[PDB]
Formats: sequence, C-alpha cells, structure tokens
Amino acid sequence: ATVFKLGLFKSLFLCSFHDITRLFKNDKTTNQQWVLAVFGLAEVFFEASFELLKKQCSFLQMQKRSHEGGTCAVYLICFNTAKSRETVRNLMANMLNVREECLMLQPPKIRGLSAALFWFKSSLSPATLKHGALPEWIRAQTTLN
Amino acid sequence: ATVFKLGLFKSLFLCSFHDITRLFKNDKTTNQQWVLAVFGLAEVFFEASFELLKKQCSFLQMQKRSHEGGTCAVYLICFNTAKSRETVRNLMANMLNVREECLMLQPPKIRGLSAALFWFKSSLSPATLKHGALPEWIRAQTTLN
Amino acid sequence: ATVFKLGLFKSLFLCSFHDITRLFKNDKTTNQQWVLAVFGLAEVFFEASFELLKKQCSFLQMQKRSHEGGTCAVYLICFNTAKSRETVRNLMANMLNVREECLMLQPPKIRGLSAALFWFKSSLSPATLKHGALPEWIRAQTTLN
Amino acid sequence: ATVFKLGLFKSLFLCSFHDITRLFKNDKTTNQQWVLAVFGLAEVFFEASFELLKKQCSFLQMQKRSHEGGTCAVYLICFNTAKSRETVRNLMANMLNVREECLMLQPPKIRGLSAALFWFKSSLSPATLKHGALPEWIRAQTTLN
DNA sequence: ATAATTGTTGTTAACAACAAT
DNA sequence: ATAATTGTTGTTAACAACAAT
Repeated sequence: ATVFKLGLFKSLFLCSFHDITRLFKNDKTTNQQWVLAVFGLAEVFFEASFELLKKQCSFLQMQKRSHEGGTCAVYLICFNTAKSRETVRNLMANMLNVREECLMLQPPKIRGLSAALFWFKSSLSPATLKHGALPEWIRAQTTLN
Repeated sequence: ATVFKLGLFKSLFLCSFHDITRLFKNDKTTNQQWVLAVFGLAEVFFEASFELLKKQCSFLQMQKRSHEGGTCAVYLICFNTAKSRETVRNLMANMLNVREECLMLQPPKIRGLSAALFWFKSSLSPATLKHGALPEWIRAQTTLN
Repeated sequence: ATVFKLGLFKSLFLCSFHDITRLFKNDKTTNQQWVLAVFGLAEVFFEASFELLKKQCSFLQMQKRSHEGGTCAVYLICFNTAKSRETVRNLMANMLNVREECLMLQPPKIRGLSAALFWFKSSLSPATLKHGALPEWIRAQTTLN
Repeated sequence: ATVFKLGLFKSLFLCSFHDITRLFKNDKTTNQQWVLAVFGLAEVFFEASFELLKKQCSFLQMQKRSHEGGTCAVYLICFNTAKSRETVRNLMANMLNVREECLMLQPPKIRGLSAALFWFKSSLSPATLKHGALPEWIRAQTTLN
C-alpha cells in the first residue's frame, strides 16, 4: 500500500518521500527527530495536533496540502524525548485519528542540501504552522558560509 | 475555586452542577458513564474531542456555553469501558489540553426526572453534538409509559 | 434483542428463561451461582468450557440443545468465588468465543420446585455434562421428605 | 526436564527447538512474534486455541505431533500486540489448560533459510492450521527473488 | 432483607523510556 | 559507526475481588 502513500506524497509535494528522510529498518529503534506524512487528515485534528505536539517538541513544522485525488500532510517533529517508530506511530495514529495505515514514519535526511531546502522552502510559506528554532542541520546547510 | 466553577457552571447553564450528578467520593471508583464540566476549552479541542471520543463511547452528548465571564462545556459520556475519575481526569485533561484543574467529574444523576430532563432539553438545541442511542435512564424518565 | 434470546430459549427448552432464574437489576452485583444461556455456541468451545470451568466451580451443569432455527446452551455455574454479571460475562464471552450479546446471565431461582426440577430433570439426561455435588437447594426441594 | 522437552520436540519434529528460535534471556522482554512448544496438549484445547487466537493474531500457524512417547504441538504466533514471555506464558497456560511447565517460549529465528523453511515445509501438510498472510521474513527467504 | 451501590485494594497487560552494545 | 537489538524498569489503564451498608 506504500506504493500509494508514496505516489500521493509525490504528486502532492513534487518530490519523493525518500528524498527527505533516511531509512530505519527497525520499528523499535528510538529517535528524537521524525518526518511524518499523514493521509486523510481532518482539518480539526491537523489544527489540534499542532497545539498538542508543541507541548513536547523542541521543534515542529507542520504542512498540509491536498486536491481531489487525495490529501496529505508532512510533519518534521522533534520530540524532546527519543521515540521508537511504534511509540510515535501509536501516539500519532491516535492524536490525529487515522488508522496506523494512514501514516508514514521515517527519520529525516540530515546530511543533504536538497533535503534541507525542502524544510527551508516550507518554512517560507505562511500556511505552514511553525514552532521552534529551525534545526541546526538545516541552517548549517542552507546558509552562506 | 471549585466554587467559582460551580458558580460559573450555574451562571452558564442556570442550575447547580449538583442537580445532574450523583456523588462519588473516590477517584479510584470506576464507572462507564460520567458527566464532565470543562473550563476554558479551546474552540478547536472541543470540536476534536467529540470526533475522538466516538471511537470509545456508546453514547455521547456535548454542549458548550460562554459569555463575558468565561467558557464552559459539558459532557455526558458513556465510555465503552469503565474508568475511574483518575483515568477520565487524565484522558480528558490531555485530550482537551487543559490542566486537571479545569475539569469537574461526577457520574450522572440517573434517577430523577429533573436532571434526566437536562439532557433532554439540551438534546433540543441544534448547536449540540449527539452520538448513539439515547440512554435508557434518560429515555424512560422522559417518555410516556 | 432479548426478545429473541428468550423466545429461542423457550422453543428450545420448553420453558421461559425467567422460570429458572431470579432477577438482578445491577450488573455490578456479585454472586456465586449463575445461570447462563449461550446462543451460537461452537461445539469445540462448549466442550472446552466444561473442562475449563471445572477448575473454578464447586458445581457445574452444562446442557446444549439445538435445531435449524437456532442453537442454545444453558449453564448452571457455581463459581468458588463471587462474580458480578460483568466479570462472568467478560470471562465467558471470551472462553466461549461469542459476542457478549450472545449471552444471558441471571442468578438461579432457588426457592421454587418447578425450577429445581428443571436442573434435576436435566441431570437425568446423559448428554448433560455434569460436575460436582448437586446443589443443596435443588435436592432439599426434590426429595421425599 | 527442559532437556526432556527439547529431546521430545526433537524426537517429534526431527530438529532442535533451537534451530528455529532466537534467544531472549528475559521473560519481561516483549515481542509480537513467538514460537510455542506445548506438551501434553488435550486434543480439544489445541483445536480451541486456534479459533481463539485468530481474534488477536495477524498470522498464526499450528502443528501437532505425537507417538507412544508423548504429544507436542508448535505455534508460530504473531500477536497483534507485543507480549513478554511472562504474558504469553500466562495467556497460553490458561488457554491450553496446562501448567506453565508444559510450555517452551522463544521468538522465532527469523533470519536463516533453514529455519525459515521449517514453517514452509510445515505449511505443506493439510493437517495444519493456517491463518493470515504468511510473514515477510518467512516468505522472502523462501521465494525466488 | 435481598441486592443495589460504592468504597477500596491487589494484579497485570499494554507501553514508554532508556541502558547497552 | 550508524542503527538494530534486546535487556530492564517505571507507570497506568483494565479488572477481579471483596468490605460495607
């Protein structure tokens, strides 16, 4: 089913989900930073999720896009505390009110400019809900050294 | 300040919170049905909680009132599972995004036409959230038999 | 839906379920002795249930009957330990593998000869799985004083 | 007597129990997938457990062998929920109706064609209970890719 | 006076969190 | 050397059990 999640992400964000994240083949592996793509997200929840995640993220950047074929939202989360994909998954599958199957979770791609610019580009749009000091790895890669 | 609540609730709904709830002097005492009074509830979170609770309630009724003195909402919850105030306090605190301090929890006053009518009347405004088969106790005491 | 459970019990056992049990209007009320009518019971489970309940009943009498219109089984359980309808319900809904809705639980009718004879009559058939010393109240009422 | 088990299992299945399970030295360590070796299992309870587990497993495979030396069954369980041996020990003990002593529990040996084939071979006898989508790990290691 | 009703207290699955390689 | 992997340990919903009227 990923085939679709992925395909929809592309047509919606003009780039592969892979392009912005690095792989974690184990669901039990704990991490602080996470990239989340949510399909079929309800406006109200998306709104809530923001206010809610603030309470436990050093940084958080939420973005939602959509059209007739589908709707998707990407989250660049930075939990104050390391979380496994499971934990993150469980937590979010609920906070957002979508079956787990409507989620895509992989740790961000840090070393990579194409990637850094994705987050930077986003942060430029107003619609994007932002909270926190733009992460180190993104600036360090998108600044005139 | 519980008094300032009761008062506010009274001020807002026009009848002591006591007139619709039966005493439970133990936070560890579990029950399926509960009556919730929430104070300072964010518009969004109210809307959210409703869609979210549906996943775990057999019956749910929500009303929210306010004015230039404060905002307060009421819940008549019938959890599919029994839960101690301890639990509901936790669940609803984080769900509504408020301090445990902003919540009043006691099981409904099931036997007593007056109260039983409260929900009836409430179930008459379109600006109210309904869900599930209206409770036997509430139904009986308010229909010609 | 009880209407059916009941109706099926009759056509299957030639008597009302009420005829053999006394009412408990509260599900949280604990009791040792229980009468159970299970609809849609699977042979294998019915068999198992026997062996399983033995481990925790001073007495137990199981009986299963059926036909095209439906199938039903009655249990006269005597838990070594007092159990609420809930507890009993939860326990059995699972041990038997039927939704709760396929259960009927009420404490037996002790003072009553028509009732005593039901259990006695049953215990006379071979098919009936029996375990334990026939309860006091049944003998005391079905013996030549 | 664990040795008498292993031996019996070996005697019964023709290959060390070790050849299909990965070490977990902590009963409190939780996991979704488990391999169960049960000894002295009542015909009925085996049949029952299968229909019963289906309610809580994404994949399940059961085989039961015996001779004039003893009886032993094997389970490849993939619980929808993670469970420590502690838990499964309890759950399966009471479900199969045997002392904790009659159970051997270790997570499967997922990486290793040999073992991976065990289930494959096993999935070739009609006298075996199947349920759900055969596991990625088992599938991969045994199909032309 | 049977039960309806809460107290009140253990036990334990379902998890998060994190040490440790 | 990143993660994949279990240890290992709290916290707490989901309950049974039972005191008490």
